[PDB]
Amino acid sequence: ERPTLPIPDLLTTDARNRIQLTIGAGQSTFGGKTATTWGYNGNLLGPAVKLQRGKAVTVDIYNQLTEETTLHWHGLEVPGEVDGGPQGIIPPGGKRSVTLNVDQPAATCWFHPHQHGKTGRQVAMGLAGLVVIEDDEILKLMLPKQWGIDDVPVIVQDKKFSADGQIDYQLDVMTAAVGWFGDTLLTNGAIYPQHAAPRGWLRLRLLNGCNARSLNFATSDNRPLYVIASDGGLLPEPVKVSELPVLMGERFEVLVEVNDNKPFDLVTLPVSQMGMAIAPFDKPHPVMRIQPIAISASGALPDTLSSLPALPSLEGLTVRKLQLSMDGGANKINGQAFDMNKPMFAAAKGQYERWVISGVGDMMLHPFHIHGTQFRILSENGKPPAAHRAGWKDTVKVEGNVSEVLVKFNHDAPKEHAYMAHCHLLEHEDTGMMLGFTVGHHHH
Ligand SMILES: [Cu+2]
Ligand SMILES: [Cu+2]
Repeated sequence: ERPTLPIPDLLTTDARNRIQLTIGAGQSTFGGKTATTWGYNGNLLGPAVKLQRGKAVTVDIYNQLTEETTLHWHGLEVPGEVDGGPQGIIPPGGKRSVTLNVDQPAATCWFHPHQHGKTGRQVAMGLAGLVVIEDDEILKLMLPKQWGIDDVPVIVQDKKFSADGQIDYQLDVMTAAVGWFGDTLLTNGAIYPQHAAPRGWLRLRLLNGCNARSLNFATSDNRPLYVIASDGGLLPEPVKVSELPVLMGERFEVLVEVNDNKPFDLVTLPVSQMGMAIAPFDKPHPVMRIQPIAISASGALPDTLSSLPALPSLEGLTVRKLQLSMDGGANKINGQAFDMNKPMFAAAKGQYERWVISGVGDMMLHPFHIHGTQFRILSENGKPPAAHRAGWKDTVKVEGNVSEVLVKFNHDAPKEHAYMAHCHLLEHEDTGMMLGFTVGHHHH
């Protein structure tokens, strides 16, 4: 029998308003073969940290790895000080406590290491967790909300394992250029698991947690997916799609119908991306089996989900140009491999800016991620974004063309705890396709 889909623990504050995350190495089993793996509160992956908008919490982070790491909250609008980029080193055995004061809409964000030059490796070893942000608005909506029953996180990741069963990761020249990818697909750490889903609506919180592999979700019998949310939260209304491309580090929440008899698979369809159509990803590849069950179901598909603000006039907005490049081993932005002691520029706090990110000059896929914000895509690789990508995003496709995003940073980031903007193809990031920027002013 297929293993059941592991469900990350939905982790809330304790009585002292704290959350403990312990980073550790342990063992996992894949295809009957044990492997050393890393996890948060466990041997692999991590919990779903549940936060409420407007309610500050403290997170105590205990690094019990023998090596240093950082803990970055991907998609969270937080000050640079708690952003957990490459300057937020947690030494081995170290502890760091951060205050998260969430001030953004309900969304599924995530967290992962951001160690300079080792982000790819540390994610590959198993470290990743989720952040479930709720607010008053979403809780009014009657969406499926039984965690691990009809509201299910789906963290999809490939890994490359050596013949000894261990995770095989080396940042060699090939891996640096094309990315780290493998022939084994995991769904919350499990190979082709099954999920028992109540008849009615099933909500999947999809995260592409791969280092380098882009995905394209569909169902085996071509029943539609109704996209209800993107990286930064709810769409205004559901967007019905037959397939759903998801770039590295992107989240989408979809609703899918479950009718009593027919089990079906969520699958990923072959993508046009260097390395990624190699077997077994040359064909539609199962991600997980949905098995209908006859237990109580908590939700439906609302006709309207939220509001999206109108895009503002662009006149007078600061424009920033970011040129991605790959000059062999050296991956760069504006002709510079990432320099931790030199932020490329100082962004304004609380002001819309237009950032123009170009991948002209190479044909590789660069999902470009900007810390400290949820932005609106104005142009995605030469076209206005698709309906389901037109809301709140922290990632924009850059692939041989030019993208334009409308960003606003609500929180300070000084030069000592700067925000990152980078390609989220982790091997590019680690080999220099990243820049630091500050937001606001600062005086100590
Ligand atoms: Cu991030
Ligand atoms: Cu890239």
